[PDB]
Amino acid sequence: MENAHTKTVEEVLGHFGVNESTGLSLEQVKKLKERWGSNELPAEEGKTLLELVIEQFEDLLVRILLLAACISFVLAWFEEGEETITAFVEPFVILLILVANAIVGVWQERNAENAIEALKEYEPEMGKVYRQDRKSVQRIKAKDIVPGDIVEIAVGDKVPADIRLTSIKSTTLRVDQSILTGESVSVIKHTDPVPDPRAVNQDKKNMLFSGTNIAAGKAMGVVVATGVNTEIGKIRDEMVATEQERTPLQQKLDEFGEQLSKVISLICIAVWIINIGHFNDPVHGGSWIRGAIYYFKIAVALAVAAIPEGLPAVITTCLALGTRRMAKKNAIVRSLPSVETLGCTSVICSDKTGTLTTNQMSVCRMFILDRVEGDTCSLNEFTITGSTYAPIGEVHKDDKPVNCHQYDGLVELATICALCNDSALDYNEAKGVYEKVGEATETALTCLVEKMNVFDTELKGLSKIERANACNSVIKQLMKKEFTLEFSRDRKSMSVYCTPNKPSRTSMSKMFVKGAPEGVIDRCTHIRVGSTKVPMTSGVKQKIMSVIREWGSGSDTLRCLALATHDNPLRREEMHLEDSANFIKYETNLTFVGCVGMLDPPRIEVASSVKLCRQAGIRVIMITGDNKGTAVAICRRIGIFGQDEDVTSKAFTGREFDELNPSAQRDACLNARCFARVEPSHKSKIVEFLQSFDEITAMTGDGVNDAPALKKAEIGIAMGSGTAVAKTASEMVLADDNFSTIVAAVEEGRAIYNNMKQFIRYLISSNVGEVVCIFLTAALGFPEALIPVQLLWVNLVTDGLPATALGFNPPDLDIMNKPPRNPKEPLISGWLFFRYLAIGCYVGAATVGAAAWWFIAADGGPRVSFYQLSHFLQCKEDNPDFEGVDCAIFESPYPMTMALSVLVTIEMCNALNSLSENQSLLRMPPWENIWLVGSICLSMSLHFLILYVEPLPLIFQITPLNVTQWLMVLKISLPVILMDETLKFVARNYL
Ligand SMILES: Nc1ncnc2c1ncn2[C@@H]1O[C@H](COP(=O)(O)OP(=O)(O)OP(=O)(O)O)[C@@H](O)[C@H]1O
Ligand SMILES: [K+]
Repeated sequence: MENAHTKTVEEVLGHFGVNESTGLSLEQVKKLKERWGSNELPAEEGKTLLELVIEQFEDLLVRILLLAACISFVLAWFEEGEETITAFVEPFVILLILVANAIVGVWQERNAENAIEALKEYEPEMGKVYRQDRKSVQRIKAKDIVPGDIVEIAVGDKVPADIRLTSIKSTTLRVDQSILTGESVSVIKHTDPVPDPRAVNQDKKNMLFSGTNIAAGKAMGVVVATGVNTEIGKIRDEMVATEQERTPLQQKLDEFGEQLSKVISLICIAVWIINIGHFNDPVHGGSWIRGAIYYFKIAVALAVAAIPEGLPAVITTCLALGTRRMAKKNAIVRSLPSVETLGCTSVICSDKTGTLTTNQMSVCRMFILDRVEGDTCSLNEFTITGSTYAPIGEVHKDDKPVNCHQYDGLVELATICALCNDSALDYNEAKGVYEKVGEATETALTCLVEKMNVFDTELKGLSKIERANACNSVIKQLMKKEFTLEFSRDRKSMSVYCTPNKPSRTSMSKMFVKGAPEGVIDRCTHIRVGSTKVPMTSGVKQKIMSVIREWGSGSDTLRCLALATHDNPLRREEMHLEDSANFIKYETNLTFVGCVGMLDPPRIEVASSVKLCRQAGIRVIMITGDNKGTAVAICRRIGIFGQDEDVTSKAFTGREFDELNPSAQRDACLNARCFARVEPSHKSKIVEFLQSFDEITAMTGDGVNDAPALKKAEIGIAMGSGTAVAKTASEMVLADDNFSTIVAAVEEGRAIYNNMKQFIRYLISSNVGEVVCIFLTAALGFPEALIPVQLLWVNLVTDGLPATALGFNPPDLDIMNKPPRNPKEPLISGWLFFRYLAIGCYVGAATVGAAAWWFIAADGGPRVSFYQLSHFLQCKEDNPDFEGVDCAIFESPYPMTMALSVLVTIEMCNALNSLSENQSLLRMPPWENIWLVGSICLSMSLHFLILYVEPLPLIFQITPLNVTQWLMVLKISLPVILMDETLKFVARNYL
């Protein structure tokens, strides 16, 4: 469509031929599925191989390998000599690094682009559509939405597509369009046409723009634009290009890469310097003037020896596969940096309802007025059985069954519960259970109405489906809900305006109210006794609150609601419904009717999870909107407070906290474990205090008003069943809403980072050894032990596999017995630095000695001397000192094979060392991580197949050595296990 905002609801519906009540059909969606494509934005993969090679700016070093060979081909034509077979073999070494560097960039990075998407794949963008599959609403993927679909939306929902509104269910619908327009205030919507065709998005008030979200209200509409056709889509410019802050770990790694890259010069400076064009030198020396390649090949070998080329691939694979493991544990990670932060968590601020509790609610208690004896009063108290959402149970008074219809107060009680309610029961025929639609708290009220049956409706002979709403339906037939004043967290109550269907001759409209007992009862000027109405006296008000306090603070820890009605409400025309802040003014002069209290038991594993946090040095703070008596009692039942613990300074209502002096407010955020009857402003305020203590805080939230605190906290954690707005503002989502999942995610974050410390200290260690190996060769003068072609293959394959498997090491048994990790924790400590040198110098010497062992001493090697080797460059037929000796053997695949096979076996040994940080292998056998053992074999087999498959050993300049020569490799390799084990023992039983 063109002008959808200008067209009428009937006109836009017509343009797609769709019914508002049944939506599109099965084939009609198929028809539009081919025309419009999905609702997805075509992020360009580009599959750009040709231009990825053009980008590839990562390795500066090996790019400098490109420059000396490329322009120098001027020499290839003018080359002085007849050499043919030995001519073009060497240039393959220089060029192959270039071709392979394309693979280093491409294969590793595209897998990272897939990682970011893999996080979204576990919880796909949803949207509520109406189609001919079901008469009720249907929840499908947002991408499966096509223009013409009927979409339903409510507070917290992300608008899945550009939508022309059709009907608004609440009194008002407000949308936060801040992502699309610059408007920071929610905009009010309607269903009328906007006749101006050139109107701006700010003025197209009958439209819902994709990417925006609903601040308040509920409504329906028809989709107009999807994909690129979306108002936001066409633009796709306001975006930055993946603008993110380096993690404290990647920074340390980037920093360690930038400091040492300058240290490359320290060794490189020492080499080039030499020429030092001799300012007093003879005229004729037989100088070898073609020597402008010696310092060049070494600098390239240094770079390949100093850079952990395999590190980013191992990191990306570790996080991604770790995240999936977390997602399996119902912790869905939206941001990869959060996994590092997660391990540092020092405070968890957890919501109570549904997170610490099970959110399976049932009303087991209720009361109404009985008699008013002057200033005192008696109550009719009742119990109610059945704890599920099944509409089956009995109502008792003094354990005797009762007819609820007899009590006029119970008839009103049930009426308020039926009417001031947005929820329903639904019988799941497949699972054979009753399920809730909407809030648990409200559905409990729904389920209560069925059990009360206050009009004595015949229920025998109704299906399971009919029994779900039957008594609720009866009350709705008598009393019509015209509009509702929605629940708000500031007044903590809700009201609905209702009128009888039968013309009454008298006003007879009412407002039925339910809410937190403290506030609602404060706004009651009268009490209902049966059908009579008498003024509320403080003696009566004290009685009501005492019982309510007793229900909430008992062992059942009842979530309580007070119920009341306004007998003389204002007319709809006299109320301003655009703002919830006005609603408390309209809910006053109320008549108190009764209270209910409902089970919401603690989760079973939460107590242990709270103990685990204590062991791990993680403070736990309960945060709730519920009553302080209820909150504290749960805190005792799950162990946040002791059974007998004095909580007078450890627990606060939002108001109490607000009334504290700043000094006392600071103490509260230091010592308090329970904040009750809070408003969304308190979470942010709490986070601000926690940050001033340098705490790293995990905060939970589900609602639109939780977004600021979720963003402000170091780890925002959104409920899986909560709003989309909250999820977008958070670093993690609890798929099951469970507090325990927070703790399990923290444990995983602690474990994943520990494994990363290993394969970082492991891959860097191999580089540290490779550097002193090249240094040993330059300083001791010896021939080339290892070539950059071997280092690259080792750092990508030989070291590549065990590093990844290192990411899968089992966590320490005490991993949750240690305090939170400081985010400023050094990646390598003083003693750990000694571990670098002790290992680095080992494999450095172990590879040079191995290459010089086959040379100087062996049965089957030529047996030169030290001076013959140190000066190998002087091996010429004219040098008096090189006399009766051959120069051909100085370049041989055998000594390099000894050095490489030693380097390989060393790393396979060092990998097993890296199974744990300080734990000896005797108690941490290599099979503790099976993937690690299988990693050694797959790489070693990759090292055998690099010899006995003819094309491989030729380009690698290696030859398979003898069985006798292979044993010498083990003689110098295995002892690295002994040295490292000694270095483990020393810290353990000494440091
Ligand atoms: N649908 C509702 N209608 C009326 N009153 C409600 C409704 N839902 C909750 N309330 C009440 O007012 C209080 C405010 O609820 P709020 O959402 O802020 O916290 P909570 O519902 O107790 O959950 P949490 O433990 O996550 O804070 C509740 O404790 C309850 O007494
Ligand atoms: K945050």
